Amino acid sequence: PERRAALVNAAIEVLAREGARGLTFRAVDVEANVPKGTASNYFPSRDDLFDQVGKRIHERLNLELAIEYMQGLFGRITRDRTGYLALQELRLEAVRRPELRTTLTRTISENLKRDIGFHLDSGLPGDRSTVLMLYLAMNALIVEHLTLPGVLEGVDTERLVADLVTRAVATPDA
Amino acid sequence: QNPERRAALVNAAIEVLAREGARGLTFRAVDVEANVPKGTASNYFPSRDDLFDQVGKRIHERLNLELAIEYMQGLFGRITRDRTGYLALQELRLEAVRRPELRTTLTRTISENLKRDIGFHLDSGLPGDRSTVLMLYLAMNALIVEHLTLPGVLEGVDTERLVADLVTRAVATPDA
Repeated sequence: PERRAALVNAAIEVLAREGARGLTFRAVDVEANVPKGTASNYFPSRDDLFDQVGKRIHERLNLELAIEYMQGLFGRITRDRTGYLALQELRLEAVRRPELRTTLTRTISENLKRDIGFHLDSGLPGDRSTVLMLYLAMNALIVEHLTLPGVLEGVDTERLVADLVTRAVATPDA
Repeated sequence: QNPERRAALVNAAIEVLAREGARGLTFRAVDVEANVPKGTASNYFPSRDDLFDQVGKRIHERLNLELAIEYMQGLFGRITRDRTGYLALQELRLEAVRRPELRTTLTRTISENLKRDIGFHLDSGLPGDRSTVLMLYLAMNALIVEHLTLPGVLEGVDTERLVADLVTRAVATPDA
């Protein structure tokens, strides 16, 4: 129950450090808080291991307030480095493993549906494109920083995030 | 026979990366995939470190408002054809965390290409600032990745309208 969650974390650490191919029951145990030979007893298959994290991953990851929030969320990035990176590894593996693709699709879809619903209900200006656009730009911003920080080195990321939110909430006719 | 056959090998590696991953990329796996499957890769690349770098420097070669919009939508169609280039790129990004030499090389390539697009936009007479191009760059990158990896996420999304909405909002320049 909780021992499983401890193992799911150990898997998330292994994905972020080593990769999808690196993720194995041997490596999960070594990384795990019970390194005896536990993993194979908690997960029927390596295929089901990826699935568990696939279902679990998002637990580890007035216009002024929306802005401040997004900027602060991009700040918490360096700590949650590991969660966003394992997520990236899961995305790539999802192309190769259909069961993971199904599971990761639902999780991300439902989470995105909730953010759209939250925003529409919040009274903030903006439509569905607002949330999709913010969802997409923020995702890529986080990935760029984590993988190639040098790319955004000359970038004022605080102003960028302010500009992005401020433009996204606008609803012109396209 | 030297620079050209090397380009074939880089392609073989871009295919291997997209299909298998960064750990899956080895000289052995390249030859098997290569246009010359004998045992050519090791003689063209001093190290596995140096192979990643070659693709790292090469990768982007494989990957009026009405027009800008139209182009973006079209470019998001050319996505499925060059599925393999964008996926190898993703594999390169993640590998870049683990290999600083690749990180330096991929950083330069992406930075310079991004600098050119900012320069092009500013020169083009399109409305918009640096944020315009940065936010289009970012939204477009993530849109492409989502489609290639979890197509089901965007299934109920009108991606043509979304791209039109993205370009139209991005070019606006309000005070934030």
